[PDB]
Amino acid sequence: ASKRALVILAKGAEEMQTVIPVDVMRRAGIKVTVAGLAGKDPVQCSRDVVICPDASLEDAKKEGPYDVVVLPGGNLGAQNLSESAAVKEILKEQENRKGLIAAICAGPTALLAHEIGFGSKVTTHPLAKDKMMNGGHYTYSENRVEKDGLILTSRGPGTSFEFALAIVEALNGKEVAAQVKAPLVLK
Amino acid sequence: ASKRALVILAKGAEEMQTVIPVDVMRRAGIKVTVAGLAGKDPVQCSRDVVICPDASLEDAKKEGPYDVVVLPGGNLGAQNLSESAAVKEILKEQENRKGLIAAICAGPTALLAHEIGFGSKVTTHPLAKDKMMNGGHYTYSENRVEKDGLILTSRGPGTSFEFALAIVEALNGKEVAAQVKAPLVLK
Repeated sequence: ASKRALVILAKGAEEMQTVIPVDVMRRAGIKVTVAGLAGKDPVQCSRDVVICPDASLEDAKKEGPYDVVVLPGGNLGAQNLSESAAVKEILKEQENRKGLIAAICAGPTALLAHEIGFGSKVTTHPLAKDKMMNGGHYTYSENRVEKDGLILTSRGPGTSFEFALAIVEALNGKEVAAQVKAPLVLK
Repeated sequence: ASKRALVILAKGAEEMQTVIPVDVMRRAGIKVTVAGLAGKDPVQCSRDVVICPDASLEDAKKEGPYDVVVLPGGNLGAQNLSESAAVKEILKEQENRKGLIAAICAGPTALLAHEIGFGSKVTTHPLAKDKMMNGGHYTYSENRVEKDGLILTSRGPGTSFEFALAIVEALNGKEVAAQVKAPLVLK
């Protein structure tokens, strides 16, 4: 049995924070679905890379549940995630079933918007801290990857490999994470 | 005047090595064209991320020359680059005009195939060393990024940020590279 990941891809997502986790998770033998928030259509990311999702979010949800739901960053992508009732329902359901949620950079601010994981330690991009911390519902961390049980967060493009490998470790264990890491040529 | 980059995107390319350089170069204010080897159509990368190119290679070439030509890795992507007469012509012309060529992971093996940059120090992914070194036409390096004048090479997914920032430094200078680097949250 392989583990399954849902990566929710919205217009304005940080493309590095979409592709690095998708690719590293696939290297780990996780079955990853790249789901488009807005539909099946191609998604224009924050730096204009255009990615074709595997499925619409509507369709991907019918094929769940997933062992992890992953929220990339990029401020505009994160805002689109935050404004989506469909994302609210997916995240609520994932929390309710005690499944992992992982978010990077501005992505964790969608957790705030949807009232997910309050009382957790979290990190974000430094520039997203004040937004995430509005109301004091989370405790902030400067660790490059933070994991407080089922809420896994990270900071930026440059922490994306660490973020992805932390997801791999959570789902498939330390040994698999180490095996996937070596061929990447990380320092 | 802004600097211009051509990123040549073939089926089986390493998607992290496509997106990280495109995104970081765009952050640096470089005008980047993602050109599809095979045409305008979407490209299925090595770990099944599907990227829509900006233009066909045929069309992108008419809009050159470029300050850098970038070759992502992924073994199958690199082989498709290596087998393309169009890539041969672009790389020959770039070399002839004394323009920068940058290649990562298995990407430098396309330089071998097209007889580009012989006599240079180069690096590759460790697993691509023997292929690159067939005939002893280059001198090998284990540096994470190697730059021998106009031939800039790098090793793997985990060296892609360093690779991209080395391209930025070469085109736009150290100050711009440092400014682009800080918001990435690199260690």
